[PDB]
Amino acid sequence: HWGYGKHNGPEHWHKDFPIAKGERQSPVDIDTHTAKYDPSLKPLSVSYDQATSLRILNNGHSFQVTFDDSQDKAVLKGGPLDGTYRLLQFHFHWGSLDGQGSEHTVDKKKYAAELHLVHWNTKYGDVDKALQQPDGLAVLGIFLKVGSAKPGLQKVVDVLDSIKTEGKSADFTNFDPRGLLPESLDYWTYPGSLTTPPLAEGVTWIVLKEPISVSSEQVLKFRKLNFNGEGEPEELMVDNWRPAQPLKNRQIKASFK
Ligand SMILES: NS(=O)(=O)CCNC(=O)/C(Cc1ccc(O)c(Br)c1)=N/O
Ligand SMILES: [Zn+2]
Repeated sequence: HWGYGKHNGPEHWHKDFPIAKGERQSPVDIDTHTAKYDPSLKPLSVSYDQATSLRILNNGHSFQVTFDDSQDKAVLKGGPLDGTYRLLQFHFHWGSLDGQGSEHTVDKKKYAAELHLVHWNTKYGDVDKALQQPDGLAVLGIFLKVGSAKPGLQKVVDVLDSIKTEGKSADFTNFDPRGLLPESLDYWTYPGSLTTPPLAEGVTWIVLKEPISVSSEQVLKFRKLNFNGEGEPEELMVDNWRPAQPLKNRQIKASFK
């Protein structure tokens, strides 16, 4: 029922999910001049060498690549995090034009798209239990700007034809998420929420300062996806982003000076 259109989009979500007006909602605008460098943040550890991708899926809101999270293969540790968080899936949010598409903004700047690598805290045993905790999830957010092509994204782009419409999936094994990361792991962090229903307030956000560059041709292939299922009126999957939400009492911390 929920979506991104005029009658079902983010301004409607609070009716089914009243937490949409909560105290720790995401995304937010990252005011880079208000964020506090925190010299005590431990270093961030992104350990993706043993990642096992499984499937790529159009879920009617984004497309996602799913991973085997039955053991500690691809994990995020350190930084603001206590313990070990396992990679479950990544997906993207993007625009109809290159000047919008990201969920987080940086000094009000929107990027063309935003990559989310979703992880769950292993002390809670499964993602469903993790979803119910205030420290259950950690999402690594990476901005995309249009310029040079990202070679490590091309295998993803090339399979999107096969998952055009909601409900379609394909095998997507041996994909290496390391190829999606920028050079620097400098980041901002704050406590927030899922940016889609059910908008659960259980996410530690880690948003990288350095965007990755992707080509116009790569983002154009995202915009050929459809929100609708096969047979229904064609509605391009574009502008699948929630806008910035109130910061409320929160502090954004920077890992860098
Ligand atoms: N933009 S985001 O904050 O990274 C969250 C993206 N949301 C999704 O993938 C969802 C909702 C969801 C349902 C069950 C879950 O266990 C998790 Br986890 C997320 N799709 O239906
Ligand atoms: Zn997301």
